[PDB]
Amino acid sequence: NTDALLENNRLYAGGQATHRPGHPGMQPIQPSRRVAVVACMDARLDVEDLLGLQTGEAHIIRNAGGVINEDAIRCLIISHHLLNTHEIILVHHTRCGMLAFTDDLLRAGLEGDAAAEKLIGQATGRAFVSAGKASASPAAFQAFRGPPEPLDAPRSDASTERIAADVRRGLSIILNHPWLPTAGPDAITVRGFIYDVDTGRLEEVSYPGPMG
Amino acid sequence: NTDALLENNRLYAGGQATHRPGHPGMQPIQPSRRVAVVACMDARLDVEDLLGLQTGEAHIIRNAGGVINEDAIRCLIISHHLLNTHEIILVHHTRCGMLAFTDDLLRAGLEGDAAAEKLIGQATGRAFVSAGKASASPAAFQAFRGPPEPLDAPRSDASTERIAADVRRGLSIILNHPWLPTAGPDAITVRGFIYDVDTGRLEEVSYPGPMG
Amino acid sequence: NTDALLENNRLYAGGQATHRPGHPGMQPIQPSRRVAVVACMDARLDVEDLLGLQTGEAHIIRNAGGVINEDAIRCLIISHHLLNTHEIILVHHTRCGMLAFTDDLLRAGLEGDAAAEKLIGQATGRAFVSAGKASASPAAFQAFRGPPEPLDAPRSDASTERIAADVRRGLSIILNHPWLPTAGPDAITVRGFIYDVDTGRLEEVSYPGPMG
Amino acid sequence: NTDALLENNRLYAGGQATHRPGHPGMQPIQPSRRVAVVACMDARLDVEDLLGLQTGEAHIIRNAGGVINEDAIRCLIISHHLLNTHEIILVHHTRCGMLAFTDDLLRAGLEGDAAAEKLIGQATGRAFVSAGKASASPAAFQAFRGPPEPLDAPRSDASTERIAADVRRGLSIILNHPWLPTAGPDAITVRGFIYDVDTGRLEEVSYPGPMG
Ligand code: NA
Ligand code: NA
Ligand SMILES: [Zn+2]
Ligand SMILES: [Zn+2]
Ligand SMILES: [Zn+2]
Ligand SMILES: [Zn+2]
Repeated sequence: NTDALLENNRLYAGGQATHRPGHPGMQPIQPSRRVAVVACMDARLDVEDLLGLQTGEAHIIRNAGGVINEDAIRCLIISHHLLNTHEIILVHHTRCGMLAFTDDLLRAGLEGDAAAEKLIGQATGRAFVSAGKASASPAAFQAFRGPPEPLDAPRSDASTERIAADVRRGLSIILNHPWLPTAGPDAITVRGFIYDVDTGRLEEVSYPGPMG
Repeated sequence: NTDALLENNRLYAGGQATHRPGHPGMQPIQPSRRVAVVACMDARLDVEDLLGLQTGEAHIIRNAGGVINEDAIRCLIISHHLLNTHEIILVHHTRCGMLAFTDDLLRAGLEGDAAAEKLIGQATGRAFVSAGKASASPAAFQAFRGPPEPLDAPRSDASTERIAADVRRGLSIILNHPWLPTAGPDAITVRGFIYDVDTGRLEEVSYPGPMG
Repeated sequence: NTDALLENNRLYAGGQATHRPGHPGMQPIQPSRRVAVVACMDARLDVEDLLGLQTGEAHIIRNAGGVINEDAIRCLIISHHLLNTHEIILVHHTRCGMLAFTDDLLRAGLEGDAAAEKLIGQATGRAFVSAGKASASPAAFQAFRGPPEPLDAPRSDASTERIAADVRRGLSIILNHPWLPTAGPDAITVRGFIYDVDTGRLEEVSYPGPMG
Repeated sequence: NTDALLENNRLYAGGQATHRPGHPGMQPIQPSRRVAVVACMDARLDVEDLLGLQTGEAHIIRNAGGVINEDAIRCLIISHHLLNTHEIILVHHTRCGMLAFTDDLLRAGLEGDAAAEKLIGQATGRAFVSAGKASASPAAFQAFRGPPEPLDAPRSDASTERIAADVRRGLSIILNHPWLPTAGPDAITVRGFIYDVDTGRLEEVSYPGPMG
């Protein structure tokens, strides 16, 4: 399925759309392409559009970063074991917000550290206001490994490898989770990509490789 | 923003699309409509299409059920505090898979209970195969409260209220989480809906109301 | 180490204590017996006392039920990989509160369902008062599989097997988690028990076996 | 209850024990002192001993660091709402392992980064061996804020304030969690302490104050 989606993405990058934006009528719950995609929530990604998926073809799982965390695994388990998908595509992307902050800064700002509160405003260009209380949850914001770059910075080699390392960790999480079959007759297959938000083109991430 | 999106959805339901499926070119990370949408991963939902959002306008957060769990809160915190959104829309939907199983059945099937394994096959119409091992994570599959109905069953009053109760719980989670400002000068506003996958039309969920 | 602790427990059950309750003076952080124990928080368990451990000998990890959940795994990973333990003992126990409620009842009572609120009072014999709001966390209360029995009910065959099944699931979680080595030259070994709070005696749980 | 426990701790520090280490016979599940204690799993802490609690008097919740995380909240909710406790004591302690590593180092070592693997061996003085795979869980190891000190280093002002800040964050988590009543007629009260493992004496942490 997926090389065909990469060709749809080549068209998309070149200025030709493939997704049909109208309502498809009544459909069954099982994704017809037997695919699940995990992508960032970033507004610049329309996952169906950039892959040329049609409505009804794939599960679309999206969170901050497109990270493979506990919820992503919950989703993938349901997708495969209950709803019959057997392929997974990861779509991280360039200029991702998860490159631009650290867990501890945001935590401290929310808790009420005045320095962290000020620093987050400086990093974001908005008037961040502390909650002034601590929380146990969420336990982790899952910012990408590495020191932060400016928010929405243009691409670079260094940031591409930081994004790619996060993709590789997600591939390893899926390929070693006890409740996802990625070998034998019920197996799932998985590939990971980085979407360039400015060009519209996907590039594939190597696996195995370094993971953060 | 949102009543305009409901009008786009009225068009969508009636057979007229509003989302433009081509690449929009270079854009900034901040969602231009300052909106975050949390929806189910169900393949029959194209969130941008059914709301008439354009690429670049909204964060799109999607998981099994569109539930407000720890990851959804992680996403919303980033969306608002770092990326300046201030409105949230919840889109649960009809014929959702989260109406059709229970946490304990799926857990036991994955663990290797032969009865549960067989029962999940009967419920799903696929050859479910146990992992044969236990896992601590995910801690909860977050199936909707109430006894399970058949997978992909047509709408009913009872199931509409089960979906609506889950939407109300998600609204309450957001409106009482320590790290989401939903009052005062940094506040976020939130509304919840059920998307009818067969008609293409949204219906709004009342709040406050019963929560499961 | 552990058969010696079982002999200390035989003494304890018979009315002879082995733990020394005074301060042992300065000690190193590494547990001297290279053991970690995971037990219920139940007030009737003094883990050091019932095993005849001395202060400084073992990590003592305790939560509601003694369940192997994400935090228990966090603890065990630190215990072994950083602090050199290589044996794990699970101590579930009789008359455990985790036999007496269900996740959904407590959730609904906390959310504000008036029926659930009343029912929890009836089950607990205390004036339970709803919080009147929903929360994403904790995602699961981890009550033992099976229908609830009365709070603090005396032992039975049925409840012993419900406790034992939870112990077996915890053993399977540990023995299949990606980040706990339970084979090869860095391996950890693990055994599981039920502590009888009334007699003071441990009984060992079979493994492999049914897991809930 | 708690000032009496502090006097028992003064005796303990001075070389006089108060906890009785034998089996107390049959007891009810409700902690008789209506207290829950959250402490580190560190082997040098025997919580009942250092507070002079008797078996049956208090819930004893223990994890790496004594941190207030999602599981600690799960435990406290059960403790109060089902089992009638209404006081909480936090016991962090000196020379805690959570002062000596960072989440990202341990994650990377477990994932298989050879540099991180080597560095963890150097920090711990043991032969740390990578798992060679990624995991989504545990999402956070919850090392204390601040740069790492040597494992099991002697006390200092700087490390005392790092421990105290973690205690204050835990107090704030409890005092702002939606499902713990810490005001009104069902309220819980809470105090936080640092246990000196070398002297045996507790010292109380100020609240409100800085939180990491
Ligand atoms: Na779309
Ligand atoms: Na003890
Ligand atoms: Zn992103
Ligand atoms: Zn759904
Ligand atoms: Zn128990
Ligand atoms: Zn410690």
